[PDB]
Amino acid sequence: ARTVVLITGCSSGIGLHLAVRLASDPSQSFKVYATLRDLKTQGRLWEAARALACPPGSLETLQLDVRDSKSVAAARERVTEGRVDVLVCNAGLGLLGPLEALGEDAVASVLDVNVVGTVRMLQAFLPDMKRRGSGRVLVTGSVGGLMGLPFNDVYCASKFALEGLCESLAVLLLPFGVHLSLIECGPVHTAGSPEEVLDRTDIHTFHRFYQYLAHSKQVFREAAQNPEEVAEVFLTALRAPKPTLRYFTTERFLPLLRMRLDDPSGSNYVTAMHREVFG
Amino acid sequence: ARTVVLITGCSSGIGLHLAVRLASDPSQSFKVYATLRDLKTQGRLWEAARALACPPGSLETLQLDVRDSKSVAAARERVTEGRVDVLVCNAGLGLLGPLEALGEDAVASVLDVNVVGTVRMLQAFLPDMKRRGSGRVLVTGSVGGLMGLPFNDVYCASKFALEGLCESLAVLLLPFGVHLSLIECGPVHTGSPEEVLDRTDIHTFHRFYQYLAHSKQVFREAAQNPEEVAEVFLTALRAPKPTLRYFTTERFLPLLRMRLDDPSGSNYVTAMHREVFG
Repeated sequence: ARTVVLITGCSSGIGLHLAVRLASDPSQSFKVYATLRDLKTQGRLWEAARALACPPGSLETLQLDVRDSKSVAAARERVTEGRVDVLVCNAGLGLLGPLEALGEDAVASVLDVNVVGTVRMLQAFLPDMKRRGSGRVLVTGSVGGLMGLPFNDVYCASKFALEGLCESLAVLLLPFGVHLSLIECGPVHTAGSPEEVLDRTDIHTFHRFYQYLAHSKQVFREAAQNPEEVAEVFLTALRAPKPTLRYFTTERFLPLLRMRLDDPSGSNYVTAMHREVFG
Repeated sequence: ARTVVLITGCSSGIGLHLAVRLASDPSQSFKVYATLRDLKTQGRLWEAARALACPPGSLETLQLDVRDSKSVAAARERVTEGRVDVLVCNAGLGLLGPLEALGEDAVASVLDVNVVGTVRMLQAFLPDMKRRGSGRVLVTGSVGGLMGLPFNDVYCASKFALEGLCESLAVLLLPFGVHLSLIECGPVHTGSPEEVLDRTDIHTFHRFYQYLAHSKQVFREAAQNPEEVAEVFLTALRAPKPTLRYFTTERFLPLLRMRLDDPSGSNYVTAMHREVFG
């Protein structure tokens, strides 16, 4: 029997490369259901699958809207095997800019996808795992879920939310034999405008926004990992006989994380992060 | 010139007691706009204010529903002084139960109130503070925003989210002269079995009973008076160099340390499972 894996958000980046990595593994032990919001974006996926010689029946695509629990329920029912051994919740959205420049619609959508979308997935798939006494849930995390990042207030909110969600569930799921883990990524190199931002906020906040964006570019140049490397961490977690709640894909944000975790008042972190970003 | 304070969720609990504490302060330095979702619930607030002899004009009430940016905007227009010196984001919702037993609208509602509610408030009042170069934001946090609690999966997600929102903002607001702090509270003193059993498995149902039993006992041991919590808001409010996080109690600090000492989460999960379920 193959290990049946369902992965959300497979049109690009981590989900794309994880799907083809598992499907093309020399062992032939994985059957991957790769989900996508829009079927028209599936070409990159199929090209990658072809180039990696994924064997027949190792990779299937499904349409999946994580905002719609009927779409989630229909994806569950397409799993012909009647189980999911590994669930990877990876579909997510970013939102970058001054808080007072963000549309309420955009805030609500980022929450609905990143947080409520993950809830919907766990609601649909955890019951069969709990009754079976087995199953693995892997959640794409971020360094932005571990520490606050300026101009990513709502993004960090959504990723911090997953930390809380997963940790709460993990406490309960321990004796069920169902294992949940976050994969904490730093910057990843994958494949609204500045004018509206400036129109919705003060000229000085915009300058702070520019400075943040310049620091972030430099962080990416020093530290960006690719999706192939991140995929290997998902593999490590899914193979571990006794997985931990968090895996770190990189060691590079650990000095900052220590500053945060060694001063619960948050004073050391806020000053240090302010210095890191704005000099 | 008085310190102008606007507080959300003042019909009871922390918001009520903080409003009356500031309004009745012997210094008389606070002008308090206490806001409530429905003004028809304002009785206990005003009865408390009268029992503490809050002077005329120390306290006003406004209707403010944090779920609606039109209501937030209209409340902002009522602040006659044309500034808020202290914004207290306090209105919040709980949600308790098996994840798979929770309705989608309840989940959406907790996030909308606890997270987007605070976003709405900050969007309305932060711009004037940033361009004045002064202002204090105080936000009601929870031990549930600092560590995951079983059967509070969505509640904890919403309080963790607040932590991330506020921390991100604090980093940016540092040079603008605007200071943001979270007030981390323990529990505060302020569906049928068959229906829950229908929506989950027998083993989860049993763990839920156990968590409810343990929680009853933590509450007797540890629940705080809202007066104490309000007093910690005032401590933070008057701090010369305010920090990001204040704790209202020492009780949960051992569990928190154990969480912070092991980033892998292995120590916390096992320890919290033992605390709750034996």
